[PDB]
This record gives sequence, C-alpha cells and structure tokens, in this order.
Amino acid sequence: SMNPPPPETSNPNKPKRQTNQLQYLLRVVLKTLWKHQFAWPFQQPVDAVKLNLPDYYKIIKTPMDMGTIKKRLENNYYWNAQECIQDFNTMFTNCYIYNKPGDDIVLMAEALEKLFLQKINELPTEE
Ligand SMILES: COc1ccc(CCc2nc3cc(-c4c(C)noc4C)ccc3n2CCN2CCOCC2)cc1
Repeated sequence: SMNPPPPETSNPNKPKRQTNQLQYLLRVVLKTLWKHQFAWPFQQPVDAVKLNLPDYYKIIKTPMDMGTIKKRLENNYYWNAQECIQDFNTMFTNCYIYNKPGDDIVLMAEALEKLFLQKINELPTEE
C-alpha cells in the first residue's frame, strides 16, 4: 500500500505561455484556496501510508492536490486554463469518492469547492 510518485510538475517537452487566465488561476484562485483555514490536507499529495488508508490508491487512480497545481502554475506546466480547472475538479472529486457524506474532510472540500466556484466565476476571457 505504498504511495505512487507524485504527479509531474515540470514538463520539458512542452512550450510555455502567460495568459490572463493562467495569471488569474495562480494569483486569485490558487492563492485564495491555499490561504484558507482548510487548505493543509489539500496542499500535498495524499500520503495513504501515513494516514492509514491502504485502499486509497486502489480506489483513486488520478490523484491530484493543490501543491501539485501550485507548482504546475509556477512552472508553466499548463498551456490551457482548462487543464488547471480540470485538476481542481479532480482533486475535489477524489475526496468525494473516497470519503463519506458527513466526514469532516468532505465538508472541508465542499467549502473549498464553493470558494473555487466563486472565484472561477470571474475568470477572464480567452485570448
Ligand atoms: C499522520 O499522517 C499525516 C499525513 C498528512 C497530514 C497533512 C494533513 C491531513 N491531510 C489529510 C488528508 C485527508 C484526505 C484527503 C485529502 N482525501 O482523503 C483523505 C482521508 C484527510 C485528512 C488529512 N489531514 C488531517 C489528518 N489528521 C490531522 C493531521 O494529522 C493526522 C490526522 C497530517 C498527518
């Protein structure tokens, strides 16, 4: 029940660009969630060994976390804004799959997702 390696965060065989959407995703979306009281469980990959979750990576085959997302944005790993939005959605969905309604972590994820949706509402337009 060991963990997999973390997701890749730096892509040498991909071109890089700054867009207004990617700027918003790091400076507004990621930074607003990262600073939230509830951010710590989501700031690095789930350590299923330390947390005593031996079936986690039997159930979750596309792990994702905000530490990964932050590094991806800082490293220009994403070309399209939708790649980053999908990673946030994957992170929340994984939490909902593994855990149960009423678990503290679920309530925490739901609060962070509401905040995500409030900030994504003001994502700027595509060039
Ligand atoms: C003992 O090993 C660890 C490993 C990581 C961390 C970072 C914080 C933390 N990361 C978490 C991820 C999850 C989680 C997610 C996310 N998805 O499914 C599960 C299940 C749940 C709770 C988490 N928590 C608080 C856990 N509590 C309070 C901290 O000490 C342990 C008990 C802390 C301790």
